[PDB]
Amino acid sequence: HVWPVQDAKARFSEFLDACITEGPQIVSRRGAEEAVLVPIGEWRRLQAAA
Amino acid sequence: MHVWPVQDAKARFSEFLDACITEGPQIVSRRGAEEAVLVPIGEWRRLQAAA
Repeated sequence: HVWPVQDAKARFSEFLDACITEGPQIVSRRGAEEAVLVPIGEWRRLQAAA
Repeated sequence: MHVWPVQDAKARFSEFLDACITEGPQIVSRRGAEEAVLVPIGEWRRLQAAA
């Protein structure tokens, strides 16, 4: 579930489907986490739960 | 919370990621419907801890 930047770009459609079918997918740059793609409903729900 | 169609987030991935970090969560759409959001990782971790 951690994708190097170049992999998240080259396989972006797979990265987005994995987000929706498996859960949040992290993007890393040179092995350091940078961002995470979160399904939109889950994002909204987390904001309400926080 | 700018919205990027899937093909545009892919083609301009570096810009999409940069906007996430410099401006905040960026939405990705398919078929003109919001599907997911790219969130700075630190913001996500703090959200997780608070929920």
